[PDB]
Amino acid sequence: LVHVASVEKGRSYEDFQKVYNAIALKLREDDEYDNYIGYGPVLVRLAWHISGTWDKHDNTGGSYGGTYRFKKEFNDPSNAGLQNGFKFLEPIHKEFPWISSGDLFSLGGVTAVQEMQGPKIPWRCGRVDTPEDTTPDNGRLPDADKDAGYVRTFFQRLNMNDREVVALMGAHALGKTHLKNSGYEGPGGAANNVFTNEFYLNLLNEDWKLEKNDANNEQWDSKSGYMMLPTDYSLIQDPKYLSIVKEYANDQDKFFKDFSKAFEKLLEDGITFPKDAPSPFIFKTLEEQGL
Ligand code: HEM
Repeated sequence: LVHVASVEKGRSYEDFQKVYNAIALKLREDDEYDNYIGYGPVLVRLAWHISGTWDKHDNTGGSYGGTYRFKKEFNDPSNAGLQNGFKFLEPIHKEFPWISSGDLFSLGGVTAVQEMQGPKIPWRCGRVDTPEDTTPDNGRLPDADKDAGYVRTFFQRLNMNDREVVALMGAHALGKTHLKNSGYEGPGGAANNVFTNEFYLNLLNEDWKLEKNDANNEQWDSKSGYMMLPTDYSLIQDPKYLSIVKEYANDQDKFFKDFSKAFEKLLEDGITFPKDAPSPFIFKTLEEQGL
């Protein structure tokens, strides 16, 4: 496969900035979801799960085809709970029927991070919806019950190296795990709907205790009321990953700069951009626009 980026016919920066402004205004408004966490966390988890099916060996999966819209990917056990992020974005797709599904699912993630006080993420338009038979089979998304060796081997299929993997995993400060979705339960820190380096600081400063939860799965619990997954806890058990965790814990700006670069790379894997294509757009936040 080659997947060439094609701009939605006739659309420019200001059209996309209107879809972003509409996702951000609805984030402001539906602030009660999941005990007042808001939809920001499930929207960046939707943007990474539609991108994480990519396989570098044959160019299949990835964000291009917007295939989550199909039953097979939608009903994938690893995608339980993302139906909430889909339902949120659906009125917005009726308001802007011209934007592709992959472009909308991925911009939902960019909007959520920037509106949660994260770094600016450059975003590129051009994904094209593809047929139901291009939909990737289930089982390409990662297990939580595993170690640092599995994590490194997994992220190599998306050719993400160590620093990219540690920066990307910093998004687990956001939101929480839910027992009925994944068999895990609990938050990862205090500020779980503001984007900060808190995941790293909690992983270095809490007194973590291994326990089984109500689903019979193990997780790392702390006195404070926080939890970490086995794969999260892996980042301080591996010596290469641990020097990077310490770097981000001492420097949130370096974390922002590296998360920005890696999240964009994750959203654009498997897509060729012609050089006639527009440069990546930097969207303004509501606040920047006075809205
Ligand atoms: C080895 C990698 C990863 C594994 C095994 C993993 C696993 C999980 C699991 C089990 C949950 C809880 C789901 C639930 O019960 O609702 C979760 C939540 C979440 N994940 Fe990951 N994750 C990984 C990588 C990432 C990456 C790379 C991102 C983002 C760049 C990400 C973002 C999120 C977000 C934001 C949540 C919170 C969702 C919410 O509050 O509803 N994860 N993850």
